[PDB]
Amino acid sequence: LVHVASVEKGRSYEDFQKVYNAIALKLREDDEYDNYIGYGPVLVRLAWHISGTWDKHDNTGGSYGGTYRFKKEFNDPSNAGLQNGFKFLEPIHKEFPWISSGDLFSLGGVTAVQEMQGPKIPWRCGRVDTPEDTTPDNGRLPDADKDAGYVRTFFQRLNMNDREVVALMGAHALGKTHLKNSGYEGPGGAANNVFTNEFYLNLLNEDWKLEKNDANNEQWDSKSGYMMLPTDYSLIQDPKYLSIVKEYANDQDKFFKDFSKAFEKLLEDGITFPKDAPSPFIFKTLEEQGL
Ligand code: HEM
Repeated sequence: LVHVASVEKGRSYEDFQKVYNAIALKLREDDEYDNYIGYGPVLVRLAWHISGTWDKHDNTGGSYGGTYRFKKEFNDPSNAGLQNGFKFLEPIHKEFPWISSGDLFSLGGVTAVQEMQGPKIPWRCGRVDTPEDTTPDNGRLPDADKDAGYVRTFFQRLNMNDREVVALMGAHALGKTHLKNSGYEGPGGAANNVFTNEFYLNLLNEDWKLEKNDANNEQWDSKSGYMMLPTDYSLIQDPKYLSIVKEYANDQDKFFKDFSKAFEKLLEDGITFPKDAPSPFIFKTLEEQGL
């Protein structure tokens, strides 16, 4: 496969900035979801799960085809709970029927991070919806019950190296795990709907205790009321990953700069951009626009 980026016919920066402004205004408004966490966390988890099916060996999966819209990917056990992020974005797709599904699912993630006080993420338009038979089979998304060796081997299929993997995993400060979705339960820190380096600081400063939860799965619990997954806890058990965790814990700006670069790379894997294509757009936040 080659997947060439094609701009939605006739659309420019200001059209996309209107879809972003509409996702951000609805984030402001539906602030009660999941005990007042808001939809920001499930929207960046939707943007990474539609991108994480990519396989570098044959160019299949990835964000291009917007295939989550199909039953097979939608009903994938690893995608339980993302139906909430889909339902949120659906009125917005009726308001802007011209934007592709992959472009909308991925911009939902960019909007959520920037509106949660994260770094600016450059975003590129051009994904094209593809047929139901291009939909990737289930089982390409990662297990939580595993170690640092599995994590490194997994992220190599998306050719993400160590620093990219540690920066990307910093998004687990956001939101929480839910027992009925994944068999895990609990938050990862205090500020779980503001984007900060808190995941790293909690992983270095809490007194973590291994326990089984109500689903019979193990997780790392702390006195404070926080939890970490086995794969999260892996980042301080591996010596290469641990020097990077310490770097981000001492420097949130370096974390922002590296998360920005890696999240964009994750959203654009498997897509060729012609050089006639527009440069990546930097969207303004509501606040920047006075809205
Ligand atoms: C080895 C990698 C990863 C594994 C095994 C993993 C696993 C999980 C699991 C089990 C949950 C809880 C789901 C639930 O019960 O609702 C979760 C939540 C979440 N994940 Fe990951 N994750 C990984 C990588 C990432 C990456 C790379 C991102 C983002 C760049 C990400 C973002 C999120 C977000 C934001 C949540 C919170 C969702 C919410 O509050 O509803 N994860 N993850």
